[PDB]
Amino acid sequence: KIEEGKLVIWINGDKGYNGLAEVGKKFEKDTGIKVTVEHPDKLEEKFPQVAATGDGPDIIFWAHDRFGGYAQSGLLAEITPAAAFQDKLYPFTWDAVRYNGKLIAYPIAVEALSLIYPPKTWEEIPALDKELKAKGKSALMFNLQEPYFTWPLIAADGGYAFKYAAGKYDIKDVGVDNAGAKAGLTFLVDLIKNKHMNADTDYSIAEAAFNKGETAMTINGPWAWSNIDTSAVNYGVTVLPTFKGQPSKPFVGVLSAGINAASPNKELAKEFLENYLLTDEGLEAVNKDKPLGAVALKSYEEELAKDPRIAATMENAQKGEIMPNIPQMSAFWYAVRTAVINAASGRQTVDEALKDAQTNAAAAHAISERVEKQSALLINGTLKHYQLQGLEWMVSLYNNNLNGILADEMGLGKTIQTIALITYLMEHKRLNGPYLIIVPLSTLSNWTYEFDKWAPSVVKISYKGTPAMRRSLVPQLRSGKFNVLLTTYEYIIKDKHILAKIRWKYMIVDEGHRMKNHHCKLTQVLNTHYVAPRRILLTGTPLQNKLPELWALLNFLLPTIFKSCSTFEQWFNAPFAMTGERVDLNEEETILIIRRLHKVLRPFLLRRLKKEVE
Ligand SMILES: O=C(Nc1ccnc(Cl)c1)Nc1ccnc(C#Cc2cccc(C(=O)O)c2)c1
Repeated sequence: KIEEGKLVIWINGDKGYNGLAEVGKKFEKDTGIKVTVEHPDKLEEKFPQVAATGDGPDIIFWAHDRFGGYAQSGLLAEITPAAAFQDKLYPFTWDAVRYNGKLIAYPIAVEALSLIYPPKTWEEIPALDKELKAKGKSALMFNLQEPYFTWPLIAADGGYAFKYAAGKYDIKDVGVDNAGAKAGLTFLVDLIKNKHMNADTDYSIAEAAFNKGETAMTINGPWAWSNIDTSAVNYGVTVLPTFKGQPSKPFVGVLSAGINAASPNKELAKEFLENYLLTDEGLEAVNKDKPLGAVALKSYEEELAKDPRIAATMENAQKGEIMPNIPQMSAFWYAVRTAVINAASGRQTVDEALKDAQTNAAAAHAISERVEKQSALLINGTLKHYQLQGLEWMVSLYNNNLNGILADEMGLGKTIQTIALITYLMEHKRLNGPYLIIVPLSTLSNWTYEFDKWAPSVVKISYKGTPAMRRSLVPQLRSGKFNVLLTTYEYIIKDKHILAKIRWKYMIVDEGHRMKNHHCKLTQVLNTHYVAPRRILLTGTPLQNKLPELWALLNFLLPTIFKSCSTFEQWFNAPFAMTGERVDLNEEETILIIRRLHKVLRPFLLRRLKKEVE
């Protein structure tokens, strides 16, 4: 479990773990509290597993970005340092450990990419290579294949990953396509076509070139310094050049110390971190085992700044931007990796490659999660290839906080595909919470039966019967002992005073073949009185070319957005109602509205036909 009156700390093997242990020994010496320092293999991967249990370490040491995921799950505690302690650390480092307006960790170290040799501007480098190539060398050689290294000039003029709003990042405000991003990336390909730089240059080539004295400059980080020290090159470290009178913005990696929320030793971790480790002597002890580069502590940074290399990694960091703590970043990197490659290799123009990457980073199904096999709780049958493909798309809906439509033709096992989602959300996620399933009366008994065949594990209630029979089910609900609740549309409408009181995790409505008039009265109640974030619709029809049906589908998928607006006429006339004119849509206007809604809903519907399956 998680032992009281003691401290267990996890830090990576590539860090000053033995140095940190001495700070722990000094803590035990003065207080009596034992401090255990461990470096487990893939600790960033083991931490979310053990912390969800209520086990693992009291303190975790990792970069602030991975801490964003843990903070969302609620695995890390809201740290409570006084104003006076916060004033000791650089204010920007606290922003790296802020999640939903809460300090979730104590910043330790700081890392950013640096210019290693100087050219004050990027613009002055084409000239410099002319000289160096006459002498038999090259002015610059860095890893181009990876977007982490190429990004600082792209971000310089105006480029950005996600726009940082008041407190949070916007995963829809992506700046891979603006004037700035294009200006920077055009300059990069300019240098490639002028033969100053080669597009085939990777990490191994860029490194071996600077070490063998073949190139005058390179862009890397502190991790390289060790391998260049052993190369006897008279290298220096400075700030990255200014593009268009604006500085280059590299990504800032802040080593942080996070407190586990399952730990009974929270005040002990505050005392050890604030008073033993986040001190000049405390950081110095770690820095002696394995250097920390720049540090968040003003006092110890001013002293380390005597070394120009450390004052450099700190100049770059203050001028750059901190790495976003959100999982959407994986889609942004996979976008800009291929964007930069294609542009430079000539396979796409700058304006083309960036257009795609901007579309791909802002895509709804940003977070990817492979589904190889089905859930263990799903037995007495094996899910077909398209049915597994359907489970992967439905988990992607849950992962990216999207509502969706499974419009597969009747008899494609939508029922089994739904059942398979619930089982995977229990096996691989801790989502056992109440599931609402609204089915047609005709197939109610087939749903209760299919659950019995495929997932006997899943304890379900069947909200059906005479008034007295339903009143009998009331206590089992209040317990929350159940996993699923199956019912017809009439009991959602009639027995709202009992069913609306539950905090439904996921909610599923199966309309069968076609939707009916009573499906809208059902959603009118569902929207007003019921609480369910995630929603899924099971239909047999494809996306209709009728505005009333699309209006309905919209109110089912986005219940919040259509509060004040009752009709599609009021909704789509809104940009034209400034004069108080009341005119309905016409044939043409309506065709274009249908067209746009089909484009808008495209990533929320999954349909397969029988002729393309088998
Ligand atoms: O729309 C659907 N299926 C579907 C299937 C294939 N293509 C299309 Cl376009 C649609 N199903 C469907 C299932 C359940 N509840 C609704 C609804 C509604 C609603 C809520 C509030 C106000 C109004 C209103 O009418 O003011 C309507 C729609």
